[PDB]
Amino acid sequence: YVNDPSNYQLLIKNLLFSPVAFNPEQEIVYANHRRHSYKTFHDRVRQFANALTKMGVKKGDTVAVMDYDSHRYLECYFAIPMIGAKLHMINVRLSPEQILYTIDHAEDDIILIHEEFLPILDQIKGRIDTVTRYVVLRDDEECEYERLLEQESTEYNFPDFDENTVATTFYTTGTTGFPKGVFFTHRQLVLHTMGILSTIGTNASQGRLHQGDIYMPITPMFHVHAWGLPYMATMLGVKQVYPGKYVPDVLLNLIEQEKVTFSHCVPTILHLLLSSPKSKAMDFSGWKVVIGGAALPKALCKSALERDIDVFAGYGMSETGPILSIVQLTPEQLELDVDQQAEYRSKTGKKVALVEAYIVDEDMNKLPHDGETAGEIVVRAPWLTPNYYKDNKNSKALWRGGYLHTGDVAHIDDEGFIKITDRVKDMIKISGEWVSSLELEDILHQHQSVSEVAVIGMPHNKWGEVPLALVTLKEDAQVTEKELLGFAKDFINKGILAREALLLKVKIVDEIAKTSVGKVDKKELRKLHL
Amino acid sequence: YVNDPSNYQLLIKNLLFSPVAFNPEQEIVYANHRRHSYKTFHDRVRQFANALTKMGVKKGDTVAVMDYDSHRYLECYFAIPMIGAKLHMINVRLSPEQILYTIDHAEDDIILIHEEFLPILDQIKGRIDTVTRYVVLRDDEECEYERLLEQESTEYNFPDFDENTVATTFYTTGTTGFPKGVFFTHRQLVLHTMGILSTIGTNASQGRLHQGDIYMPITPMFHVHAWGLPYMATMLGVKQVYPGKYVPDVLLNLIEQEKVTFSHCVPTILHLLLSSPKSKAMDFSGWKVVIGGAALPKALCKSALERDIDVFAGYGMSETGPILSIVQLTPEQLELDVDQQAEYRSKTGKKVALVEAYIVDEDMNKLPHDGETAGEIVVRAPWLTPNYYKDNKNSKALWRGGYLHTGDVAHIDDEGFIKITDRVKDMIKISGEWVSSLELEDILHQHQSVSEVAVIGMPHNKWGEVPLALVTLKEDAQVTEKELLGFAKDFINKGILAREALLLKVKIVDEIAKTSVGKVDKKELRKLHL
Amino acid sequence: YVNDPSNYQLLIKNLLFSPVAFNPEQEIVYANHRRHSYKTFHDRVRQFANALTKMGVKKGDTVAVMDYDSHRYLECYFAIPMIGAKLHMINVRLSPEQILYTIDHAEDDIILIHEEFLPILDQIKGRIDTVTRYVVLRDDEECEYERLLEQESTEYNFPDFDENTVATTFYTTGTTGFPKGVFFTHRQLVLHTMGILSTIGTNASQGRLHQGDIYMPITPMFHVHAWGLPYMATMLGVKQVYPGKYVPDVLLNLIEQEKVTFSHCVPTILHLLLSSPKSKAMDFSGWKVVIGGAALPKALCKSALERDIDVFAGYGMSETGPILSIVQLTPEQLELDVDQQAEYRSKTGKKVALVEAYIVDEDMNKLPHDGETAGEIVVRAPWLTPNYYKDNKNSKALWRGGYLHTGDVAHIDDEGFIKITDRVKDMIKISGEWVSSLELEDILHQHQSVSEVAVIGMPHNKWGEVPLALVTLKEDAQVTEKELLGFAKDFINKGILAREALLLKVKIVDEIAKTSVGKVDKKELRKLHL
Ligand SMILES: Nc1ncnc2c1ncn2[C@@H]1O[C@H](COP(=O)(O)OP(=O)(O)OP(=O)(O)O)[C@@H](O)[C@H]1O
Ligand SMILES: Nc1ncnc2c1ncn2[C@@H]1O[C@H](COP(=O)(O)OP(=O)(O)OP(=O)(O)O)[C@@H](O)[C@H]1O
Ligand SMILES: Nc1ncnc2c1ncn2[C@@H]1O[C@H](COP(=O)(O)OP(=O)(O)OP(=O)(O)O)[C@@H](O)[C@H]1O
Repeated sequence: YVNDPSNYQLLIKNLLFSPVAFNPEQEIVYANHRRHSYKTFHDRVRQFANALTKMGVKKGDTVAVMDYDSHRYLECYFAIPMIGAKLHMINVRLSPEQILYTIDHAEDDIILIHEEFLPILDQIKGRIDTVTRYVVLRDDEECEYERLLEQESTEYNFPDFDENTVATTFYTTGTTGFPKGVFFTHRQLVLHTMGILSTIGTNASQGRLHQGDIYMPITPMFHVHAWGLPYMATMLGVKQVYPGKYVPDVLLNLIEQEKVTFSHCVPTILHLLLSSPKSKAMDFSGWKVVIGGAALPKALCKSALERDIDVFAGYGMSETGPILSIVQLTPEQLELDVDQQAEYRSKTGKKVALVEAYIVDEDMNKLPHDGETAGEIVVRAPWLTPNYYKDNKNSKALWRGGYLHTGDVAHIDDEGFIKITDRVKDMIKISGEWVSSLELEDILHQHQSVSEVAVIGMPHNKWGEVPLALVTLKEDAQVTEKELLGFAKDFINKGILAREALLLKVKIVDEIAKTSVGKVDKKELRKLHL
Repeated sequence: YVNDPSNYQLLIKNLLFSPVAFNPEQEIVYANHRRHSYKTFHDRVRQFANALTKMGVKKGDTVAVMDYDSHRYLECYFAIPMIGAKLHMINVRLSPEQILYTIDHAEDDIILIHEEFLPILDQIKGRIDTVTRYVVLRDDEECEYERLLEQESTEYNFPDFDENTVATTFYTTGTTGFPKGVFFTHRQLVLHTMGILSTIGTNASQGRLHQGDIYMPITPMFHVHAWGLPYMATMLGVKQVYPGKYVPDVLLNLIEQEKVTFSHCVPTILHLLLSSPKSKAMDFSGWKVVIGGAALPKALCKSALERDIDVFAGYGMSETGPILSIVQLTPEQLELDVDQQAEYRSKTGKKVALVEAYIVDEDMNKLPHDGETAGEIVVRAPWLTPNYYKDNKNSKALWRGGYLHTGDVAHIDDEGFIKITDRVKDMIKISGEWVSSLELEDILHQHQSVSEVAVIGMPHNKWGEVPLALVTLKEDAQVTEKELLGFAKDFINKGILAREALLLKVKIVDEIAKTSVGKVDKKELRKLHL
Repeated sequence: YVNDPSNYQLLIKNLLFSPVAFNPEQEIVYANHRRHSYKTFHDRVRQFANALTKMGVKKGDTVAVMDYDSHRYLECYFAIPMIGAKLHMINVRLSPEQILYTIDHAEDDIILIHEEFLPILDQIKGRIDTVTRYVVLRDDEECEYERLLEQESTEYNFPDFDENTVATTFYTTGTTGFPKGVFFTHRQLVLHTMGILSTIGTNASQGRLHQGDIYMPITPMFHVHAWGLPYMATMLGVKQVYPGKYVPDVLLNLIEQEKVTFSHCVPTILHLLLSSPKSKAMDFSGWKVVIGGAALPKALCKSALERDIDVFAGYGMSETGPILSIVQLTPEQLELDVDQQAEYRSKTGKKVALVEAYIVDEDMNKLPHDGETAGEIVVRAPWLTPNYYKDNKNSKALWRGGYLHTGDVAHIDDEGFIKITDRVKDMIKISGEWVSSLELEDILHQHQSVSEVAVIGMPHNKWGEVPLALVTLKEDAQVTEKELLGFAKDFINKGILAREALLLKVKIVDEIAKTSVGKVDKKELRKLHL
């Protein structure tokens, strides 16, 4: 690659070595395990580049990582792409067969794997063909990664290549029959970092990430680049605490002891942290979790705002950066009380710098932002995957009409607030309308005798795709289908016929099929019952 | 231009229509003249695009602007580049012959000119060949720009082109025999905006620009893109106040009445504002001027910090964005008293996100950042001009060794603070060393009987390029050359022989040649005396 | 595609419409189901092209077929490639998960499927994404293919395209973790047809295919193009009988009634046909089966030659045409008695026209054709797959050293006879030598008390990869491991130490893991026991 120095390329090494701030005595902390400064972190990154080069890793190669959140994962975020290789982030919560599929599909050359994921490997290792080396990672001195790093020099000259070289890849299960692979370039990751820093860095006084913060992730580093936050923290040169495996007591201790002020997580882990007993005597009033990944419920938001936590939501997916929108509150909206707060903070948010985000219908017509007209969200941004790796027909559907299709159904306010209402697939196509299964499920779950409910589409010749319910009861709880029907038929203010209560078809089921991720399997649910 | 929607191009229209924040009721204020909201501003930008298209302006064309800071200049910053044309910003403080040269060199098609610069035009209009239309701008209803805009529609579909299309150009006098033309692309301006927003937006608590600020420029909009601040303010959607022609009373009233909180200026105007009588009864403790363009003196910095002004310096040039470095203070450095503050705040600063900035010697060897070793600053950044327009030999010297040569001589601290010490040309090459003329000039001007001094290089056969002084005395003030020599020879702690006092050669001169910009002409000074 | 008529392209349509012989009253017979002449067959091929075009099938598309051997499969062999589409032949003996994988990997647009394979589909249909139409095939009038064909015209102008356009694809399980996809072009299939017709057509008086023969396949049409024989039969214009689903009574009746004279099959089906009772009163002395796919055993060859059957073997794989070599006997070798005959006829054969076929060692050195030195067979021919579809690392290993690696271990005679001795993977790497597991297995199975044996590689620190046995006993049969050891240790004339009897390690096991194809799983066998 011959480059003229005038033609600036946006590479991840510029992110590491041309930061917003660099303090060589700031520290990276791994749990109660290890602790070292930013000068050691830079040295270790160069050593890791030396070690990878010694193993025969080249510019086009793929190195796969399977570990928890640690300093080693942070070093892989930089060293692998800076040598020109491609970081394949393995989703360890998939089943072994899916994991084997993604390793075969990506064609990894080396696998870095934690010792306590060696049992998943034991049952798929006979079928792996492309992998020449396995490096076992441990939390003590017996780590093979530490031994590899120790015998290398702290010197390395990182190459210059085109900014459009692929940097990372990971696989998303979604709604297809096999996992799909997304990928991003150096330019896209660099631009995601600066775009989000421009958006949440400039907020007047709520929900801002700045150079005085202390960062600790609580959302996996293999999911969406950990929302890109490990890159933005490094760019800001702030203290970074890595908890390892998520255990609520350990997490609460790390927050108290290392004085964490910025995190991301998902509603389940936040509920676990707040409902822990050890959390009752803890000061939380300097902490700023952003909750992405699932809809933040208003009840959880309210419970968190009474502990003085600056909780807010964000939106994104595997195909999109991940960040597309965040909730940011004006000085007047900060004057409201906890209920009007909890309403705003639970929204999907407003779109970030350099994002388009229209709501459209099935034929790609743009719907008004009136506050109630719903449609599918389609986006244009500087950091979207152009297609699925090694895939054509699914890629065409991803980018239909010149926009990226998120698969989520929402309405937008006239002031720009986005409220996701359901999924495109999950929408019931009764008669001629589209009711959301989410609101009906939420109504039914409000019952004092219900633990879970799913809503699916059964058919009808007269009203087409019509609603149906599965309900699961609690300890020694028995409420019939007809009673549930009446309870639902109570409510008012809905569409269709009357307010949609003649097709509820509620059924009580011991269990609802759930994936390995813990999300109810709507595909198998509609396979079994019909 | 055919683009696939996947391939995202970084254009200025995305800056206008994909902001960090958009409030359609936020306002743009022109002095006491006009006031309208952001919704009117977007409408006017589309109208201006319609009007330019009607005049035959095409993608490659050049529109030249000659006005003060106003809303019209802000509209030209967006409309001209968004149609694909090139905005040539005319430096109205140059002499008429230089202005004529730059108009001929750039080959402008249309000229927008304020009525009170029509006398400069009257004497160069006979020699302009390429210009087909002159639009006269006025501060009342008789403006030709307002009439052109009124008869257009508020609708316009802005094209998509390559991100490497040139957006702006302007000319810098510098050290050559004619002005040199620099140019920037859409990608470079967009990246300058996000890089600076990432740097100064994320500061913990001092010197930050955010979405709650009110912006008013006090540095010309034709100089360096006004430090890029008009783009960053628009991106943040904050209130923007344009003062027009700089008069200190009007400026102080605008600060008081519109509640301005962020500005940029140069030391002379700041001294005028602080030394005004009307400024004695004014609250200044929410104002954050950044002083670039010349070295901020410690005495001015101290006088400003006792009025509670958040004053800080920044560094950049016509060839470089303009921003390369800014002073940003840590929470501990904010605990210091006004003297240790005034020391830090007057430094050139630390480099911003995505900037390299080495100090080097004459043969391109990198000098240590020990705190006192000086050398020329050379930089790499995403927003540097690749060459001078229509120029080859000077362009080769600009990028010698694969780095951009700034022409400034500085040392860097081990913590990253840059202190500019002099110019490369102005360095005295006595014997084998390089003394700075700036420190000697500063010493000599400390005298209670001196109004100004210049230091230049006279020659010597024995000590080569040796120092020489020109001094100008005050009202009825007479101090001989020998007395000045003794006064200088007093001081201690310097290099060369003894502490360099045998070649001072001080001469008293009624005047020192000054350019139209007001900067002492070192070239003519060394032409006259030798 | 613009072609000059001078530049002749080798396309499959030339095979159909420029044959060696065309008799429009010759007939295609499907079992006891249907019967029509070659003029109807050409008309139906044009109708099928019309129907496929009406469904939106284009030049690059993929149509997948899942049926038994019938006239419809023969029509798919021509119509799909002649329109420029790609025929994906689905292996219905794979498990449903593998079938689903190959459908996803190939990205089929339409699926033609027989009604009695609809239960495999029912359990993978929820996970198929790319398929827009399913055409159900039946053996009566209710076939959807017949209905589609009836409403089309018998006219169609077939395009001219490049001869290097892909025509067919199918997937082979082999030794990797997922099935691999091979593909062939029009040129390759045409050249395979003429090369084999040149080889076996010109034989003096044994084992020749000519224009007076009657052809009936007994090896699946989805396996290797049915050894390319359906193309060669059509080219010769001979009568073609398709039996449908292989049932020995039906097959014997078809041979007797339609007077079949040329077939291909595998040893198991031939053993079933010869050992049937209905076969005892059948004249077989005009029939010429070629046995490929597995090694033809000498005992089966001898039993077939006493019924006066012209039995001979052939060699090929999914990656190679399939044909690479056939046994062809000289007039002197036809004078030998049934034992010396059965020896020659069971060999792998000699290579066919335009085939290279060297035996090599692990470092790609060419071994002598002395008659006993063994090595891996590597080939060059006009009809080999250049790589695996969507695959890089496995493709590199397929073509290592500039030759295609078959994975089989054989020695070659000085007269050119090839005798395959084992697989490359199955070779035991004891000490420094390579014994074949096949000869040891054959010895052990000779025991009067054994039903099956497998030999695998257990390890040893002293002799490296050393032999091990699994044995299964017959009805109420019990012979210990030590007795088996002694029985084996009897024999003489072998290598290593003594004659290799100290590491036999025989174990009696109720069952030996078998794949869905019925081939013993050596991979799982070495996974379980070690
Ligand atoms: N703030 C939010 N509110 C509501 N839904 C959200 C929010 N953030 C993310 N989501 C949902 O999670 C999706 C993120 O995409 P992702 O890559 O994680 O797919 P996925 O986790 O693999 O889905 P699945 O488990 O079904 O296979 C979004 O498309 C959206 O459906
Ligand atoms: N904070 C600062 N401290 C010291 N010098 C500075 C600072 N900022 C800018 N400068 C000086 O002003 C220069 C900016 O470049 P610029 O485009 O303005 O050239 P110029 O104004 O046309 O020079 P001239 O008047 O001599 O022709 C810098 O190279 C540097 O010399
Ligand atoms: N005449 C023959 N003698 C011995 N072995 C043969 C003969 N013909 C074919 N074979 C074997 O069958 C192989 C043909 O390749 P093929 O495409 O059928 O792989 P496969 O059937 O899918 O193997 P597997 O079941 O293990 O997955 C040859 O490589 C060879 O091992």
